[PDB]
Amino acid sequence: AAQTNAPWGLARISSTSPGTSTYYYDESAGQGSCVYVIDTGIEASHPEFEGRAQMVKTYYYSSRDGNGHGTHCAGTVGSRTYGVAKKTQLFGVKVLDDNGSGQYSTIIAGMDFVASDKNNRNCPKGVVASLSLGGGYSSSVNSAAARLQSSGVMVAVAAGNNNADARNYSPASEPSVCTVGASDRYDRRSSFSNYGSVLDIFGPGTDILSTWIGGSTRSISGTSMATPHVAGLAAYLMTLGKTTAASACRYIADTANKGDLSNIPFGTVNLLAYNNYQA
Ligand SMILES: [Ca+2]
Repeated sequence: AAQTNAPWGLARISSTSPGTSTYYYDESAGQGSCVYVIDTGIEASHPEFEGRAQMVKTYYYSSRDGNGHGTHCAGTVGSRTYGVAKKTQLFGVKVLDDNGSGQYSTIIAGMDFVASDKNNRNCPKGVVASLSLGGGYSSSVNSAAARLQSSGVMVAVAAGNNNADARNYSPASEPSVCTVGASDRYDRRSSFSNYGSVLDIFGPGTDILSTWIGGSTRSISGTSMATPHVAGLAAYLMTLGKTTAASACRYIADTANKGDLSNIPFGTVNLLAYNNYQA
């Protein structure tokens, strides 16, 4: 399948090269997989989700995304225009209030929630979780990411936005999950991407068009926007049969565009997520 005049990041993760605007992907498109967006919530009523999205948890007084962040990230995963994995089932978990703030202990509670709940859902092709959030190093926050991953969920986490080595941030520094940095449409590291040997992979994160609340769209920027490209990609690769929840971060790295970003500091991977469909 081909989707012309696509947001640049969907074209990128289907290209070897920058500078084009079609998104090339196999039509199975994540059918039979499940992606949990653990964030401010998802405006499931957005027609771009077409009935595939459900809130299933909150730790606040409403499950609605009253911020926009969770809806943007979820759209990149799996909205019909703006998503990677256009036939995946989306499940929301609201661990952030309507300003973007979550206490750690609640974020932990969300995370163990997914390791349990996946067992209430129909996900024959595999389960992913997408965490576009974080704060300073915590062993506990990190332990809750290793548990979620260990429970057979592909876990994808934002490296962080301080232009700093990510080993000081959580859940990014955790080893066993898939820590995602960001890039721009000219294959530069985005100016705000944390870096450091704990990163596994980079994704489009600067000027990412996606869904927003009210039924609407916007372009925003962050390792948060990069993260759901890799989550959606992993859902897409499960569904096909290329990899598994426990093998997908390795698998994406093995198949990435290798050398191609500017400004990988020394010691940071220079790997860019790629679906290997067109070549
Ligand atoms: Ca890893």
